[PDB]
Amino acid sequence: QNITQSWFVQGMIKATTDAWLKGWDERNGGNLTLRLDDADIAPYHDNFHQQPRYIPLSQPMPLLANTPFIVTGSGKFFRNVQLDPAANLGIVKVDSDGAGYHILWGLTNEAVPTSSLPAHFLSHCERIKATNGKDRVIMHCHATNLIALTYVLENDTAVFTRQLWEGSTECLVVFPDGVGILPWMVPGTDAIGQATAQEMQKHSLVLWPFHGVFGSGPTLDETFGLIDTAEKSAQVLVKVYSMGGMGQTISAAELIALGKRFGVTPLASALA
Amino acid sequence: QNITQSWFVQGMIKATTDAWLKGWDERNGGNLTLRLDDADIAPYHDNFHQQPRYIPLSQPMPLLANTPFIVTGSGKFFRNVQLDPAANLGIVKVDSDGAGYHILWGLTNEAVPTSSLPAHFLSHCERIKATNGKDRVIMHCHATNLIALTYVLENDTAVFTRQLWEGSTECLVVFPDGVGILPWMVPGTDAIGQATAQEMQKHSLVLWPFHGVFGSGPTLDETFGLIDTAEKSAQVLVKVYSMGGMGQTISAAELIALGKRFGVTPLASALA
Amino acid sequence: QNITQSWFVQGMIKATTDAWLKGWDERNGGNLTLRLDDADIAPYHDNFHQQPRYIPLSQPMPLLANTPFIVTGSGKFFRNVQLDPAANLGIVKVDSDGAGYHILWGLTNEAVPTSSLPAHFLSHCERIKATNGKDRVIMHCHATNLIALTYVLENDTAVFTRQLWEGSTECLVVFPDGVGILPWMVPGTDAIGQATAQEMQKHSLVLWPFHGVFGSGPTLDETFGLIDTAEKSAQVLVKVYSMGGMGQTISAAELIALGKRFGVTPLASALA
Amino acid sequence: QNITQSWFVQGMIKATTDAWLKGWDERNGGNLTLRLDDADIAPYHDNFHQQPRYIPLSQPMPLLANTPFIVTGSGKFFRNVQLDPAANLGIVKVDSDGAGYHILWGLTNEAVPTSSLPAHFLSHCERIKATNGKDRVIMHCHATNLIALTYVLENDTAVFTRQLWEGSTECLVVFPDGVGILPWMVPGTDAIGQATAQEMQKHSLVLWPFHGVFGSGPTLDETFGLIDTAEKSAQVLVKVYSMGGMGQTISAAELIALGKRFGVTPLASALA
Ligand SMILES: [Zn+2]
Ligand SMILES: [Zn+2]
Ligand SMILES: [Zn+2]
Ligand SMILES: [Zn+2]
Ligand SMILES: [Zn+2]
Ligand SMILES: [Zn+2]
Ligand SMILES: [Zn+2]
Ligand SMILES: [Zn+2]
Repeated sequence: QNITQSWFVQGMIKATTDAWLKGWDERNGGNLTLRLDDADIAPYHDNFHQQPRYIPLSQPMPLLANTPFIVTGSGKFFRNVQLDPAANLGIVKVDSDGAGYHILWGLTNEAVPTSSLPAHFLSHCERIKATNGKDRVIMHCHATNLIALTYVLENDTAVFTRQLWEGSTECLVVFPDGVGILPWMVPGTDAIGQATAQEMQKHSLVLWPFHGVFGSGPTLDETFGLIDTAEKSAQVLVKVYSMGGMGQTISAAELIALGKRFGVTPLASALA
Repeated sequence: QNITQSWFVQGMIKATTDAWLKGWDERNGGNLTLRLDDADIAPYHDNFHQQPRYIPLSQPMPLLANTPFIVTGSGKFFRNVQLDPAANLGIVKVDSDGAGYHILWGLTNEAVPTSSLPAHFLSHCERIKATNGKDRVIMHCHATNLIALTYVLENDTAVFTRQLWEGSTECLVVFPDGVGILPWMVPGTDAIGQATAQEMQKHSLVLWPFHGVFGSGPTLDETFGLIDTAEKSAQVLVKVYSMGGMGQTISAAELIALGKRFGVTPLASALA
Repeated sequence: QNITQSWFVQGMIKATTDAWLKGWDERNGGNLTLRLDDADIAPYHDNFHQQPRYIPLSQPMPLLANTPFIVTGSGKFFRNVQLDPAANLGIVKVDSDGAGYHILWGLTNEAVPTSSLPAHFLSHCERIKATNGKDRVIMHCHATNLIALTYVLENDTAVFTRQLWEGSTECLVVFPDGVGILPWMVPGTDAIGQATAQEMQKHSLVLWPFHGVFGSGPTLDETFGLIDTAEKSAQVLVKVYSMGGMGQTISAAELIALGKRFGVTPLASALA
Repeated sequence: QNITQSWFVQGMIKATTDAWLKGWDERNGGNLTLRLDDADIAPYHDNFHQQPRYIPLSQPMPLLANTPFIVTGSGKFFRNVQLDPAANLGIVKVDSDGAGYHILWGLTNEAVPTSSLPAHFLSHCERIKATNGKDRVIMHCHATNLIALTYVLENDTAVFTRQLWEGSTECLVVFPDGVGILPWMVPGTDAIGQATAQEMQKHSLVLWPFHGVFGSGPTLDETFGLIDTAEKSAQVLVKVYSMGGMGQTISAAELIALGKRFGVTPLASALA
């Protein structure tokens, strides 16, 4: 089969298309990268008909040496990935010393990876370390209700985590480490990539106020489902707040009992 | 034809897919079980290529002895059922004494039924008794507006039923027995399964505050439609409450007249 | 071709499916009937493989003598029409004296037309008279925002029409005769069918508080678009009201100028 | 291949269908025109089986002499474009002196272009001048949240632009020239077409209070994405306002830093 029918190209199409249908990825909003093994891509080598283009990295990462990824392109729309995966996605392989990468497949007509790729790489590095190599996905999208909440809730990790845990029972179990929140920062900068990667050490979800969310996970579905869980809770919260707020909710005691039953250690600071 | 094209596998795909598109089943949220007859499955026996795996039940149910079911898997996403029904669904058959069940088809790669299966079984038992064997479906989903309402309405069966009946004219006719509401409880426990099954004696719909809904019915479509009716009313209610509340509504007298016309006996406690 | 591929069966599938996707037709909510000519159906006669079943009408309508219709079935779900049009739709032909009708095609497994068919017929009669035979469609659905508005706006034709005209500029041009509003009434009764048909003399749209909408038009698309226009305005209004109400809006003067430009005569009572 | 499979007919189908699914184009609401080159259409000439019909223009535009466009039809529904592109779209070519145009393909059964075509032409002219011929698309739709905001925000370009920039971080970067707002005007008039074209000199987005939006861009996707970006911000804003308003937001300083980083010159009047 053609690489377009591969599990990982189909996976990238599914995730980007689902996020598009959720209303989280207007225009080129959002970006998605997936760490692969050589063994995933090697069978499809005869599908690679052009010369690998080289792009240097300003900050090398030796931890990622020789590692292939499939990634969304700069200025590309999640809506279009299903229509032309080769135009909108690329497979890249970081070189031997992590000083740059080669584009191996896709990103046709001189397209390049998302301008956020260096920031994705830094977060991949921190998640590899934090999860002993199990995490493989970084997903950014403009999740609508989470965005709306950033204007009305204290932009504070403990406050925000507690509300999201209250907003759907599964949340504490899905993200016991809570949701990290940064100050508003200029997107595309080194600073925002650094700050995100730091919080990725402590959380699988990071919020960018007035902008969107960053998630990490071992697979596309687990990462998408993580974001979707947080966004569903946020959707419930927006309804409840719009109705004048909570008359009742999940208590700290109930949340602790929940953690205990499911063998997770919830972020203590959100349990007042 | 392959069992994937059977009415019941297609039915499970339709229900889980529709619920996914409704936004009720983020991640692995939700679960669905359907009681079958041997005669439904027997024609497809040559599609069963592996050895039935046995799983014991902590609480036996002799009422279900020898009974086959098709069920959603643990940790499986409703979104994916249409893509790979064999990975995400299983057909199980409870053994001769109801002390356990065999997995006959599906749940590939060592998957197991939803961890809520024992609780589904207990509710199936109570609905069989309550409806003289006509009910065959238990459906749990994270119906968004119903969830939101649990934070703002008294979590009380009579209050909640009356509002839902007011929220769409058909509601009293579709669920004259009203909607049972439990206290918040730790999901997955024996306690929540027991309490749900008790309320299933009196209602075809049970709410879990800050979590979701459980419904029972004779067919997938009737059960889905039951939940969808309640959820549509809840959606209307959320809009009305967000606009500052009801200026006018369906009265108790109008609700009683409605019951009389359609030959149903509405839950008296919701008719003040 | 099979009658399933006919313009009118495809049209019924499109309309019911679109309304389902809009969230207007949970369960069996909604019903749709389309007046045909003999010439539409005659080519497909060899597709009619069973004996026409006769159903008498309590109130005859001689105006409809010998007239064929395609109709949605009782207890049938709009969601399922696309999956099995023959199970969920029927073609009926009223007999020579309008005292009853024969089912000619569809409504398989002893299904019957919507229990609202007599009420549809009465409204068809009044619309034929009001439009000199141009109207051919009666559509009922549970349009969500229109429903929500019935709890918060005076249930009064002039008030409701003015708000809907304000809620989207096209509204006055699409429904210059405004939207008739009934008191809440027990659905399925002779009384509600009579009252609806009376208002159908003056308006192409009729609201049933706490229930839904009835629309009439010359084609499926014009009738659907009429309802969709009103429902879109209602959706805008719900947002605006939820934000605390109008700071500015379309004035009576602007509405009159609009009417004049498009050569329509707007309901004077809504123009204060 | 048939012209229906051409990039531009497929593009028109995608854009109108996506806008339909967004809920922005009830009934015949909305219209879309795309400026082509002769070279785009010339290969498909054997698909043009009828005689070009001539329609004069009241206001000639010599700037558009000999220029082909593909356009949506008058009274046509965006929903139907995918079902029958030839019925719902047309290819037109303005004549040698810009005094009228010929219909070359489509608009079957005596259909004509959107009655807004002259106004589209005037805006095309101004955008050609403003962008040195790079803009090729004018898109009008009834974007729901933007509409709702026009009732609650000062209908003032600087106020509205600032809120939309605050409502999603990308907005300042996507539309640094802000969003022009007209007074309410009677649609279809010369006056509204003139006023829109004037604002098109200064902005790529123009709002019509209580009605919808007009956008311009070099391609269908960039123009659609421009509107979708503004509409997504508006959706966030509606949620935030419905929750009681902003507790925090993007500051003028942060917005200026954003502009600087991305090399754009933001509308100074929105930066208090
Ligand atoms: Zn972003
Ligand atoms: Zn942190
Ligand atoms: Zn659950
Ligand atoms: Zn009870
Ligand atoms: Zn109804
Ligand atoms: Zn009237
Ligand atoms: Zn318009
Ligand atoms: Zn301006």
